Amino acid sequence: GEIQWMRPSKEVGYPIINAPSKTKLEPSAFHYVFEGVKEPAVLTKNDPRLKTDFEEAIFSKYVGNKITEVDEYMKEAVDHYAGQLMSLDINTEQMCLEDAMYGTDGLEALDLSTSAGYPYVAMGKKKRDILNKQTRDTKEMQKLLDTYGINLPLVTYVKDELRSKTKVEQGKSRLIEASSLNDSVAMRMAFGNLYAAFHKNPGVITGSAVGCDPDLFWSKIPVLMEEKLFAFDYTGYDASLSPAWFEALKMVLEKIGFGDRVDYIDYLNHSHHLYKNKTYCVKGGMPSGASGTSIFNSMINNLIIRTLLLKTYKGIDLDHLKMIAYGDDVIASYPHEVDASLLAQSGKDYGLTMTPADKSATFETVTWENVTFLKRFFRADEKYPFLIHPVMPMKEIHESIRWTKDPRNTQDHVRSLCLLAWHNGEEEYNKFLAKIRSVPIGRALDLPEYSTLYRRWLDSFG
RNA sequence: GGGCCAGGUCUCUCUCGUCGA
RNA sequence: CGACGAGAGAGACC
Repeated sequence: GEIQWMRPSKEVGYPIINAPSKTKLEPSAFHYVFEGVKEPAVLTKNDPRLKTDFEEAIFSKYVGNKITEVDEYMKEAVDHYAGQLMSLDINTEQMCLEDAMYGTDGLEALDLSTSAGYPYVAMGKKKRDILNKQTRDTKEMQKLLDTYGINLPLVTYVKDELRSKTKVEQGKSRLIEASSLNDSVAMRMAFGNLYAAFHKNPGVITGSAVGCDPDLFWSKIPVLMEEKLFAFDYTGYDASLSPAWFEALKMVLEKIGFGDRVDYIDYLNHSHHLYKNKTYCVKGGMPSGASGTSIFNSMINNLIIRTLLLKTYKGIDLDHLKMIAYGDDVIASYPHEVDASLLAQSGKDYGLTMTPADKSATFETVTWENVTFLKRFFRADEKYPFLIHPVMPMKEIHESIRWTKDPRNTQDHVRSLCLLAWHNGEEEYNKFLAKIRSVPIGRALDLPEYSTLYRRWLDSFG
């Protein structure tokens, strides 16, 4: 991905966007009870914790493109992957407008608590003003399609989130591209039946995790995996993706029957952006919050691993590759050990910057003891070894609890962390309930015991 | 609430129900 | 006990 040009949105006639200036995150009643080192991400240039120039930093993720042409490995990569997907018999029909707005089986209705994007943002208009779940009226939206059409600009916002010290100082905040209400709808009409099929079939056919519930699914994953595992992290995955990869994705969509819509993918590759007082074009790089970003990032992720294995390990039977991706995250198996250090080198020639898994120092062998997925570990239950605990380390749970976006919700917030935390096992869990209760607000909460959660978990296989 | 923020998945909580044994 | 509808509110993850 590469910024093609930038300039004052007034030079062009685009309005300014009101970006918020201060975080919703504040220290919580538990801020001093636990240990943490994360703070709210930098949101603006004036932020005193900056150790460099903000806009320089936030936009630095676009490293540039590596390749414009789809290689022969990619082409095969495509063929194989499209092959898998064909086995799902995926409905290729356009989705009806009423469903793309208000939802249907396998696809959730649009969120009316979020923005409608450009141009509606600027008129001060809102999603609730065009959609009505009660009537499920489509007539008004249709006119807005007729009016403003599609391929509208993405409105770019800073992600408001807990981030590590250096990343705070270094100003490396994450970005969010706000899809036009018009484009989400066109996308859903074009690909809704695609999205729903993925939502319905998380696993090793789709190669996607979207739609899994880690509490139940963790126990199914080892069963689907081949004998040996490999894995790695990506650097700035989204903003590295070279336009070649989009062309590959388009090929997959033709090959599985979505040939006419492969144009929509073009708007994701060559996008135009509003950001406060500025405006810019980007070539390459998946836009953070466009319709289908989870699905397409996973699909391209499926093509990358197939490609890299080919231009590295000749005579690899991609039929015995078993992977699951959530966007850039991935867990992958094969019958013989494979060398992430080796695939990492290949990746370089594709604009992909691939580091060792679990932020490790040097490349290492992945086992069921040290593999992570969606930030969880795998630990077999001590009494039912075919049941696998998704294990969120306490460390990340400690970080979360030390802040809040509204103390009014302190009970829900903490209750929700227990559901993650108890998989560390009774000892650490009761020590966690102890620390919560070591302050008065702690003791005002209704919290569940290990015995209760362990019971409910065991019962959900049933 | 603190001063106008995307696309999603899963989970939990409150209120109202449809079909269902 | 079993899907799912809407109205809310939140948490984690990508």
